[PDB]
Amino acid sequence: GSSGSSGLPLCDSLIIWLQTFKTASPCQDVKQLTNGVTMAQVLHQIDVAWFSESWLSRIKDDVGDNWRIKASNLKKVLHGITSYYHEFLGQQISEELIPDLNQITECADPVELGRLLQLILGCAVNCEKKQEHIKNIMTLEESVQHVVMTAIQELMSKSGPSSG
Repeated sequence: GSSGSSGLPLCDSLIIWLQTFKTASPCQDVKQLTNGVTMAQVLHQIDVAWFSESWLSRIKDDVGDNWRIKASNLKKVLHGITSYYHEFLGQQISEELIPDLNQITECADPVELGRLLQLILGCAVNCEKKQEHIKNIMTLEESVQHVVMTAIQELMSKSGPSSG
């Protein structure tokens, strides 16, 4: 491989964060994450309570030569987070954060792919072990820490109450 950036910041940075997870599937370019396995594997690391082997066991990697298998996964990955915002936290997710899987599996756009990563980073900053991750950010590159840190703030601003 080689060193170099590509795509918007929200994604050009989020990736550097997901890199900390050397899961069965690495995280280099957006075209490598589009699969969904990488992300899913990361979710299990954040909290097994909501992401246990039982769930991650539904994700496949064969996507390599299959594009249909990708979506199937990307779906679970997202659904696994969203619910974690309405169930665990209780809040919801704005269409602004809602990752367009269809646009990530068919188009694989960097602007969309970055969104999916945001959801994962947001849940990792609102949990018990969250701290264990927060440190992984301060270790990243200054410029990176910024974007990675911004996402969190955007996750609290976009969030919306239910009643009361």
